[PDB]
Amino acid sequence: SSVILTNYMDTQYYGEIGIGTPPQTFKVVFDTGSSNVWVPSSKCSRLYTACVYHKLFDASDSSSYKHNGTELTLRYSTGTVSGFLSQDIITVGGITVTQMFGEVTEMPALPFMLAEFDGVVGMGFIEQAIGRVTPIFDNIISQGVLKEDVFSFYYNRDSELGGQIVLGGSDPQHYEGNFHYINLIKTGVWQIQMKGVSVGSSTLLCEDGCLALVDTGASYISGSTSSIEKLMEALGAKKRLFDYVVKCNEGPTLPDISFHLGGKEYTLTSADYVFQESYSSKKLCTLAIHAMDIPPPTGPTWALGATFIRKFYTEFDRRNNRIGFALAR
Repeated sequence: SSVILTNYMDTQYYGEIGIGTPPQTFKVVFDTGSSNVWVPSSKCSRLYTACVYHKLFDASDSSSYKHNGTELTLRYSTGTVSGFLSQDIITVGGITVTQMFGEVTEMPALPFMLAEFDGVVGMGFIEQAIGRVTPIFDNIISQGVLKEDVFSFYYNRDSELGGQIVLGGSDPQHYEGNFHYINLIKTGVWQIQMKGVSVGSSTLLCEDGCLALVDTGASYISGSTSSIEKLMEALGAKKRLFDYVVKCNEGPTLPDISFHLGGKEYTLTSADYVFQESYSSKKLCTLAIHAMDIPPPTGPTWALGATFIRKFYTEFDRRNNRIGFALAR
């Protein structure tokens, strides 16, 4: 089964899922960095403008709904949501599964007023599921329909499909060459060992080794504040409140950035990490690489998001606990 994704500004990739009977439609980001499912709730006070601007799940309109009500809070790197647990049928790419999810009643305007999507579908492991709720992919596997215990991600460029998720396999139509796998450092987290990060002609980063969270929910490639300081200083980039910019005219002159994973060099060109909105030296162009300190036990860690995925088709193998990369097509 495949899920078609919409690409919004190269920063938000989302697909649609159906919840309840009759189905209530929601736009959601599929995030390998988290393990819970949540959508805005009809029970969210309208004083939360984000809720006024998003699809709200209404339990009183679903004959398949099953009450639970256990309170829960989901804390992401850029924001927090809170609400309670509910159970209902969810349709994903044609597949129907009974799932426990969060009905969010507290959704901060910043950052949610800026979210094109309504909610999130955690594709992570149960180990990191808040409230220990069984993850949707685990619930799908338990059905015994998928030919393989794996899911794949394809994120296209902004274009004028925005992307695609394949449940139970991969789509040869979106990658070339063959996959190269890196075993997970530990089950329960889609994090792999990274052997080094080179900027141009000087592998001055992640010397001695470091961690890499393969995060489909992260818009950018991220690293600790220290690491990014060195990387950016090397690029001649100036820091701002929530990102780094470079004068547009020099964007194309920026050096390649390579990530050493599993004995393979995954290389990105400046065209791959710079939002080349123009070539004026009188304008600032943002870079799709940010500083992000991810707390323990997962972090400190680098995070490989959309910026990386766009270039490399990614397969998440639950059966062999590893991740495979291939040149996106």
